[PDB]
Amino acid sequence: SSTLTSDQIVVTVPQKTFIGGVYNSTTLDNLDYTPISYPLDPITVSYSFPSDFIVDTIERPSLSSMRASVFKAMRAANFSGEQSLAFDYNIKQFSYYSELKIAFGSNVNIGKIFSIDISGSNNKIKRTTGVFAKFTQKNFTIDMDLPADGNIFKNNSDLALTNGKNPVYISSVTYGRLGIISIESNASYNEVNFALKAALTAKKILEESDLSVYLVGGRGTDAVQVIKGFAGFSNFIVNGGQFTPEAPGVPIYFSASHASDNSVYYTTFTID
Amino acid sequence: SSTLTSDQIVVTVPQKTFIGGVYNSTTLDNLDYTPISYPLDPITVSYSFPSDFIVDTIERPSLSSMRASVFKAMRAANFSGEQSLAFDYNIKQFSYYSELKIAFGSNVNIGKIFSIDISGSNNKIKRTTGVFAKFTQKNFTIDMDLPADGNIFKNNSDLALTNGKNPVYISSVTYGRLGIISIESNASYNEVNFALKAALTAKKILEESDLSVYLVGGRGTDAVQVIKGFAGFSNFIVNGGQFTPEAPGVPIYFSASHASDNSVYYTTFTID
Amino acid sequence: SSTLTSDQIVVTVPQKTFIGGVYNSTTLDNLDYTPISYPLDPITVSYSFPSDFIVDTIERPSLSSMRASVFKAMRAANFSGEQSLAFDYNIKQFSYYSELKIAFGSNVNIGKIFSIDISGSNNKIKRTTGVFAKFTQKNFTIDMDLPADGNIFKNNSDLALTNGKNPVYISSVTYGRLGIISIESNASYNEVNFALKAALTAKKILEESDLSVYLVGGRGTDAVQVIKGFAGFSNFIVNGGQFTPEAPGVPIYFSASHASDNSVYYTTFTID
Amino acid sequence: SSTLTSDQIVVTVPQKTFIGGVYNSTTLDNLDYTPISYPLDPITVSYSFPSDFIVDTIERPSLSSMRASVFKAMRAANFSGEQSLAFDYNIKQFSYYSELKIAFGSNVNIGKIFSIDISGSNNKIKRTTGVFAKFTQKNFTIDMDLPADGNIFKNNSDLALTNGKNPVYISSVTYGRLGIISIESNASYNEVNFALKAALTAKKILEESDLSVYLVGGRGTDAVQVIKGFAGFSNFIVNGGQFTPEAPGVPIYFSASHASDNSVYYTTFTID
Ligand SMILES: [Ca+2]
Ligand SMILES: [Ca+2]
Ligand SMILES: [Ca+2]
Ligand SMILES: [Ca+2]
Repeated sequence: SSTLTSDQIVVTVPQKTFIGGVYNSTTLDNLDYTPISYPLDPITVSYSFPSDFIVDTIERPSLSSMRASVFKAMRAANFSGEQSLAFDYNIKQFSYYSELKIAFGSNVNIGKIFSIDISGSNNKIKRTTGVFAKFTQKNFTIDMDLPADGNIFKNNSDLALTNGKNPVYISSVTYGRLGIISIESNASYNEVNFALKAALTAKKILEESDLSVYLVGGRGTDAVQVIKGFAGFSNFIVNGGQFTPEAPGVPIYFSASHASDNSVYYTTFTID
Repeated sequence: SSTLTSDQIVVTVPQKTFIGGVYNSTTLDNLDYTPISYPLDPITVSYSFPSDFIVDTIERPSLSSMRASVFKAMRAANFSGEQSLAFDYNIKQFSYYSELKIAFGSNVNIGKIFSIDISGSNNKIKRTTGVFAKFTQKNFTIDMDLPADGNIFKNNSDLALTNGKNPVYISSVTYGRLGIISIESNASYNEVNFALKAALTAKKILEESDLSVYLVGGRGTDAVQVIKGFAGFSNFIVNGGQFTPEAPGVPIYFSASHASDNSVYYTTFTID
Repeated sequence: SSTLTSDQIVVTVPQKTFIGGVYNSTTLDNLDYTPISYPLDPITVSYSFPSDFIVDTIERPSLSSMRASVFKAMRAANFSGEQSLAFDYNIKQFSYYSELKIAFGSNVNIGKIFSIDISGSNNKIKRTTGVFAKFTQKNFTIDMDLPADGNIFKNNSDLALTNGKNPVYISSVTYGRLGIISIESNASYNEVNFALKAALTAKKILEESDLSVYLVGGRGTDAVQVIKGFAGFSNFIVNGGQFTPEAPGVPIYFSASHASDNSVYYTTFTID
Repeated sequence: SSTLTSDQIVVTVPQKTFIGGVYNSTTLDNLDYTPISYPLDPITVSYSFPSDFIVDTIERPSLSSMRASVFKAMRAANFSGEQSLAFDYNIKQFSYYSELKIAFGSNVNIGKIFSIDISGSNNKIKRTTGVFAKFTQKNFTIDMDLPADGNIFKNNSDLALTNGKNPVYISSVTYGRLGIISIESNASYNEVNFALKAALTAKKILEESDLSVYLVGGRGTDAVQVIKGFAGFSNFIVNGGQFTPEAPGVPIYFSASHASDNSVYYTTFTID
């Protein structure tokens, strides 16, 4: 029905979403992740949060190296997690599940995010109205410097070999928490949104409506209290605003570059 | 009736679901697990949780090696289990048992998960309405780095031999807790869901309905209290949110890769 | 009337259900246990519970070796029994005794589990309605690594000799507690289930109904209190949730592998 | 519908918005970022905030170098964050989403800033009236001195090579916090603005209206309290006015120069 382009791609495979990973763009749009196996020059990475250890060098770009560097940087002295990078929060209405990927911002498997069936005629909401409140807090980012020679490859000649398989290397990874409290009801949206806002900022619709809660990151003790009612979600948001070495966060978003002109990559996702 | 594809396959055989295990894809879809017996290069693994011991090397990928590495990593100093990875929770409606595998996310033996008969005309629920509340908390993951040479095999020539038997190696394993409180009743869903939500967030339908509770992982002391009523399940969820070395968790989900292009593997399960 | 296939076979002969035991599949389906007498390569075993002693090596697979290894592993330091592996609990209805083996999950001798006669026309319940509440707590498992050379035999040539007698070696053994409180009554199921649930979560039907209690494992002091009423069974479940070296548990379930392709074995049991 | 030119471009890619970065102007207007890979002379940078370490020299202009220099300058002695650089705050009305980029000041992806769809006929607001209160606090800036020889390149001859690809180097980067509390309602603007101003400076419209909150920078503890109501946003503004080394701020605005005559660059963005 529509197509959307975004530069901040959502983290669908954490095993393969690491700094310096090179992947084909068509595969990323398809939601696959096909790596381009070629040696890379040593890369330089920097951290948004202030600490005595910000600049790091990685000889071999790998997820283990990225995780170890993040751990040591956040364990370094003079580290402050009091300031975050961004905090988005919105209560919107959805009538299809395929359009719920707009909230995430890129191509996602909603059928696995929420234990539902979407294929076929089930893309429409079972109930009458579908509302959802979503929040996304970005604490810090790891960003990688552009290549000194203009090519990320170590031989500087694999670009000619990689024709047809468009190289695209991950340049940035965003760490933070995410949460959605999707609600399906048979009442009117004017009252469903009123009840949702009252519950979040403080009766029968919220008790007769279908709930679908999905949380990424954050304190587990606060996250598990969501089942206790609508105060649990607001406590999961209010608490844990400041990130600590104990609770760094889970990679939620990542940015990509074209590996040829080193420009930014815009993923494309279609919504029906 | 329908087919679904998912990248996070559910752990059906814990004995064979270990990091680096190579298995045929057709067998995994069939729910069998046929290993590809061939030497593998030493692998590098990383842990989602922050600790002084994150990066590990495994010469021979095996379940005992994975378990020992997980134990030593979680016993290492500067370990924090306060932050989890994900927390999904939903109360949905099911009218068949074969479609209950949507909640798990992959092909499962519901006939062995719940002590029922599904084969034949028994796939439909015995009672009128079937509801179920399910929760899944993912605490941490072990993820393995992509091969440096692009091939996971140690001879780099077994790929030619393994034609027809599509190699697929386990790249990630998810640790966490899972729980379902499936309920069958003769009343209306509008009241059954209301009663379930009231019991979880706080009378005759819940006492005259058929119960089916299935829990994976978590504290045993909290899990055994589920039989005491509906407060036991909510206490099993609320308590044990933060994972500790005493209670690491049971592997619930795992991701797979194609071992030829090192892309992600999407398992396929049909629902009738 | 129906046939069922399951991968988690129930422990019918504890003397012969040990890790590494090789038995014919036809015999296991028949409920016999015919060993395949052939030397085996040394095997590696791992334990689900966290302890300083997880990985063990067994030169000669035997029940005494398995028991000694389990004892020493659970007596090792840094052992935590606070987390279990699974906890299933369901209150179902049965109208035949042959179909009561669905609750166990494999072929069992119900005629010896409950001191009744099933052969002939006695397979039906004597009373009008038959209900049963069953619980199964799995604390930990011992699992054995796949053979390095792909063959479990020590000569690597006994596979050719073992044709017709399909080799099947036990790969995993599950330790835990089990319990069933089978009830036969002349009233309606809608009231029998109500009374059972009220008694378990807290009058004449439960006192005029026929009782059949079967418990495997758990604390003996709590198990013997079942005869005192319906609070004894709920106390046997609530207490002893956390397993200790004093009360490890009895092998209740075991998994098997085909010893040729090392795939998982699915036992088949028919229900009439 | 209209075109606007501004000299303070908004930070859309923090990974590529660093001091000394050279990018094509057409790409910046397109919202792409294509770097001009050429060696640069060592640059001199200065900091708006008063500290013992103000003047810095950067041999290789990179994001990691800029971040490290900012960290060390703000950690230097005799640093005062009591005085900021600017504080803009306005409550305006918007009837389209494409015109909401006027508040930011340059070309932005409103479709990713707010989880909405804009492409096609959805550019209009779903509700009747659209109001928004926005605040932007600029604490300090890093500014780079003009080249001594009049050319930023290190060979002083790459200007002839870079014809057609108009070089444009980032000269200044603004650090600060930003926030918008966009509101959609069905009432009249005369009452919606009244309610918004009363809530910010202190009932049914604000509870039945659709909320869209977007915050960049600032204290996370204060930012997460926005969900609690309208006092959270006013507390996020009132608190954290003075910037500290613990909470420096996120780059929100940057200025650019033409790299040929060293004049200021005016980006152009169209609004429909
Ligand atoms: Ca290079
Ligand atoms: Ca290899
Ligand atoms: Ca052998
Ligand atoms: Ca120059």
